[PDB]
Parts: sequence; C-alpha cells; structure tokens
Amino acid sequence: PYIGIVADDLTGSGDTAVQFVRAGWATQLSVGGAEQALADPAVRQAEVLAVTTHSRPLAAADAAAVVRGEVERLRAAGVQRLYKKVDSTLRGAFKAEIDAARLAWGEDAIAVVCPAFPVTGRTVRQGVLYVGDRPVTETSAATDPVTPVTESHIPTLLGCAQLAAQAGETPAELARRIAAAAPVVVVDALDDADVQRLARAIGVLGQRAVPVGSGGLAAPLARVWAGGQAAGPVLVVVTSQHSAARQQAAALQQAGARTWAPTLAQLADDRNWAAWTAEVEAAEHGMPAVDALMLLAPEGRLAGLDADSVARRLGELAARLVLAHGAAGVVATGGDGASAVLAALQASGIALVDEVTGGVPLGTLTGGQAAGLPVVTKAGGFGEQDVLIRAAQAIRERRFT
Repeated sequence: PYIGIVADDLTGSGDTAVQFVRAGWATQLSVGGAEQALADPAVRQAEVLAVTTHSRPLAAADAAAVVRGEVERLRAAGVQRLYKKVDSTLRGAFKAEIDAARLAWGEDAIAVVCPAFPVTGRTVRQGVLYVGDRPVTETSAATDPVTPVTESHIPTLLGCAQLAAQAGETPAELARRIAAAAPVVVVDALDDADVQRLARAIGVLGQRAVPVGSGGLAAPLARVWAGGQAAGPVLVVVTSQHSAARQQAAALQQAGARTWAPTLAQLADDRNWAAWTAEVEAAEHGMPAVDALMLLAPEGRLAGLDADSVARRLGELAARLVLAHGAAGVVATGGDGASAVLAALQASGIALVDEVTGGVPLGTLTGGQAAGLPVVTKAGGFGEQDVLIRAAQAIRERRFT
C-alpha cells in the first residue's frame, strides 16, 4: 500500500475507504487489523489499505496498544501516507490513540488534527468542535451510552496548539504554520473551503503529516494525494461559438490557463496556420509548466472558412501538442470539437470512468496514438460557467491506473 487508513471503528474505515475508491485509488478493506490483509499475495494490487482498530470503546492504554501495532504494521509494509480516521464528534480515547499513532509513524511525525465535517454540521472554530452552533459537549455526544464526550475544545483535550488559517491563505503558507506547531496541532475549518485548504497544506507537508480527521477530510485528501501524479498540462480545446462555451472559456483563462486564441485570418489557409502553429509548439516547449493549456476558436465568421475546418485545425494542433510534448489529459467542447480531437489523435472512443457532472463524462482514450489519455467531453452550450475549470481539475484530482 501507498496510503493506509487507520479508523477507530468499522463504519469509519468503510466510509473513508470508499471515498478513496471514488477518487480512483485501488482500495482494500480489512474488517479487522492489517496483518491478515498484509499477508495475502494480492496486497501489491492495493494502493490504499483501510483497517479498523475496534478501539473506540477501549480504555486509553488498550486503545493506544492496538493503534500502535497497526501503524507499526502499515509502516513496516511500506505505507507512505497515513490517515487516522476518527469521529467528527470526538468519541473515543481520542488523545491516547493520537499519541500512539504519532509516535509509531515516526520521530518527526506531525499530528494535524481537524475532525470537521461541514456538510454534516461539524466545524472547528477556535479549537472547538461545534455541531451546528453548539460545542459538542452541549449535544447528545455528552450522553453517548458507550463513550461520553466530556471536552469540546480539542486543544484542551490534547494539550496542544491551535491554528486558524490567517488571511485568504495559500496551501503553501498554511503548511508552514502547521510545521512550526509540531508535534500536535489543531486546525480550524468552517466550511468545505477551509477543509480543502487544509488537505492541500497536508499534501505539501507530505509523508510526515498525520491527518487526524473524520469523513470531512477524507475525499479532499484522496484527491490531493491523487494530484501527485501529473503528466504535464491538461489541454483544453474550445471550438464552440455558443455563449455558454465562450464564458466557460473566459472563466478558465481567468483562472490561469495559458491560452492560444488565433484570429479568423490565421486559421484561414495552410500558410498562415503552419506558421502560427509552429510558434505555439516551439513556445510551449520552452515555457514554464502550466496546469491547463487552452486552445480557443475565435468568435465570428470568415467567408470561405467553415466551422468544421476550424475544428479540424484546432484538433490537429491539440493532437500535435499532446503527442510532441505530453499531457495529463484533454478536455473538448463542443461535440464537433470533441470529434476533431479524437480524430486527430486517432482515438475510436472513450472508456468511461466517471463524470464531472451529468452530461460531462470523464474517461480515457481508446485506440490510436494517445490511448489511455484521460479525456472529458461536453456539448458546446452545456454546463455552468465553471465547468471547464472543474473538468481540468477533475482530471488532475483522479488517480488513473
């Protein structure tokens, strides 16, 4: 395994494990500990191994003992990223397990603690686990029949430090504050936005980080740790004249896509186009790496230049950039644009994996010269304004194997 998930109960391990699957990680679940699964010859197949320590009701020391043994076994087996999955509402021998997982993971391990789960009403604000508007201790969790919660201020509960993201901060900036708060630190999160930030920061901290969280942090970390794979840029081709498409294009380019957008006269004959394309190719060869690269057909009509030729010209240029430089994936809109890109790459179809949203499928190319390249296709007029951003992003945040 590359990733190990150590949950304190069965529901938790299963829930978190499946979030890793939906992001494309080949995932194995043990209904107990890791030894039996790690014995089986087909463990090499599993990129993620999810286990439960059955420890939520245990006394501190018993809990720490099991957690220690499982992290030790995951560690010995070559695991490189560890997620400790806990209750969003803190139930369990919360402190003891955290200390045991920390120490077992390594000498410079950081426990980065944030059990928030915004979509279910749990947040961390100034260290405090809030359910809706109340500290967890004012909720039913205080009278859990098995494991009462008796402290809502996680920094008090752990005897550690606390951080709230300064400013409209960067993942890079947060990571650095987190690192200085080693070995244990609570990080606030108020909405899914703060949670995505924190995941990204954890991503930057790399092997040393031990995220301790609930379902909230799972999917975000699965995507971050999938972001690790990269093959160069996502090429986005936009041939459509539909207003929705033009706005979606504007939105992507504003987000930072490097954009080549030829005039009508430039697409008009082979002579202008050959010269114009050689410059695109030569420049992109030498320019800095960018996450998204867009090719954009111009608005309007020029006599004797038909829509299909525009599409072909742009698809052939896409195919040239994919083949000569490499790419993480291709996004194409509208239909004629998608057709032209598949044609120029000699692909026969798309092997579907999932979608960005209904009607915006995500798969990989079948046949031809870039078989296996992740691909997203979309009708020209379909989708909300942000869909091309979301499409490029969806390719980067999925594990493909």
